[PDB]
Parts: sequence; C-alpha cells; structure tokens
Amino acid sequence: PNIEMFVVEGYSDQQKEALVGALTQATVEAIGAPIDSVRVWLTEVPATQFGIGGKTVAAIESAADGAPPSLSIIQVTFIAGRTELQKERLIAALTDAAVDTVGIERAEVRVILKDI
Amino acid sequence: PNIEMFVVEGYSDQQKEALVGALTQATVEAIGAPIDSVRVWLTEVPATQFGIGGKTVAAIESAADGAPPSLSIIQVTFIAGRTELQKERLIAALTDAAVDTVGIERAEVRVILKDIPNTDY
Amino acid sequence: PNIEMFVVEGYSDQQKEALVGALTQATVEAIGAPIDSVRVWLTEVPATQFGIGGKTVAAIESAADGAPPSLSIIQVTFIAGRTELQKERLIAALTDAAVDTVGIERAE
Repeated sequence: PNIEMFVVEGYSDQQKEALVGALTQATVEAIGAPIDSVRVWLTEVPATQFGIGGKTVAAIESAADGAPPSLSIIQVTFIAGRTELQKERLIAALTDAAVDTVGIERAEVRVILKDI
Repeated sequence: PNIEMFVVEGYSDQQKEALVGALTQATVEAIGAPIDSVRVWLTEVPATQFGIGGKTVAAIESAADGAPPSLSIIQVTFIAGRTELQKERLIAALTDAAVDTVGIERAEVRVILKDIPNTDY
Repeated sequence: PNIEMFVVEGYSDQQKEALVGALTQATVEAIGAPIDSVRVWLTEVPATQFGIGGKTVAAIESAADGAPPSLSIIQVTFIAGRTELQKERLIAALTDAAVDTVGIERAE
C-alpha cells in the first residue's frame, strides 16, 4: 500500500506517471490490494549523489521499497517482488539486474491509518 | 526520534517550521522522549511523482515514517500514532483519513547513536 | 547494499563523492560485501525542512539507513555501525555526536 522508488533524475513526466500506474497496476494484481489504498512516490536522486560500487553516476539504478502490513505469505511476496520488478522494466525501463525491490512488513500495532 | 514526513510541494516555510514543532511536540508528549532526541525531516514530492491509486496528483497525501529505538509498548505506539496524526491535521492541515503513519522499531543491536549502539549504550 | 544518508543541502560535489566512497569503502571492508553490490545515495534536506528538538536548522546533521539481507551477526553490525560512523567524520565531516546509523534487516 506504500511504494517508494529511489531512481536517477533522467526520467520524464510520462515515464513517471506510467511507472506510478504500473507499480500500482502490479500491486493490485499480485496481492489483490485496493487500488485507492495504493500510494506510490518516486524520488529523483541527482547523478552527483548516487553511487554504484563507490563512485557517483555523474562520474559514470531503480530501488523499490514496499510498505505492507503483515497479512502476506512468502508465495504472495515472490509474486509481488516479481510483479513490482517486471512492470518497471516495461515503462521507465531498466535491466532486471538493476532493479531492487524491498519488502518491509509493518505490525498492525505499528501502522496508523487516520487516528488508529 | 527519526520522523520523515513525505508531503506535496505546496507547503510554505511557516507551515514547515510549524509542522516540525508540532510533530516534535507530539513525539515528546506521546513517548516521553527528550526534545533534543527528536529529529524531524519533511520530504517535498513533486505532484508529477506522487501517485494515489494509479494516477499522479498533477493528473488529478501525508506519509510519516518513524524510526525509533525498540522499547515502546502497544499503547505508546497508538498514542504516537494519534498524536503525530492530530498535530499534522492541525497545522498545514490535511484530512485525518489522508495521513498515514509508519512505526519502524530498530533493535538496540541495530541503532548506532554516536560510535556506540544503544545495547553497549 | 542500500545506504541512504540524509543530510542538509550545504555540501560540495567533492564532499559528496568522498562521502559515497567513504561509505562504500567502510561497507566493503567491515561486512565483506561486493563493491558492485554497494549502492549508496545522499538525500539533501533543505534547512527549512530539517528539525532538531522542534526548530528548523535554518531557524538555528547525518542519519544513515543501511538495508542489508538478514544474516549479519551482532559484531559485524557494531563494526558496520562504527565503520560508517567513522569514515563520515573523516570527510563530509561532522562531530560523532550528531550522526545516527540505522540498520534495517530485510530477508525473504
């Protein structure tokens, strides 16, 4: 239900809105979550502040953090890690090897929707 | 004690400084933490880069991650839940139901403050 | 493998590349990870947007998130805590008092 992507600053509006759609599209399908319950945001990392193996991109990648509450088994995570990863290689493209998808489970005692 | 609020790019300097005080005040009251211990950062997301349910805000939310050390019981989490939620629906307001709050407990073996962990203090 | 440092928007290119290198080098040594598997990014927070005990920096600091896969034992974490504390005082410099490191275990 919360997906943050850290990516390099090259991408255009269009790639952004299709990347949002896709992560959202890829999320509702795999884990069967509500579309209106899906939040995404992307984060432009400047080439001057993003390093692969110790040196900046400017001197020379896509990271996806998923925030679910814990109601998901390992198989439905395999599918999510799979679906999140595939559709981001489709639009706002990048090799599969260069996309990392992270799953952070939040205890229901630790996620607050409105007051509760 | 580590509070990142992800918000849209509208908010003025006043709203920011008031949002920072409010989340800090909310934290110290809720979890009885030292004010000196409370670091709060706001993350301004362009509308073109924030999606609600598949489409961007520009084509058409408040997300608060807290990284604390693990001591807090259920009730002091729920209060941290409501207190951060209320104070932010107060200043630089948005609807209650449009603010989401994430509580991440990092183990004492995994939190490093100065050179030392909290475990070896 | 994933190191996000949040910092104020004051630092030069040189401080930045030396920070990326110092975080990568402190990483590869301690936890013996592959340089090419070490990604590190810096997130500039403007002063109006970074608050300590309730006031904005401007009205008047480093937080380092490490996300590895979950095998790491206590000592390699405390060493990780220390390697990435120290080499961030060497360059993009700051008093140790004002740096927190955060270790996030992630492993399906």
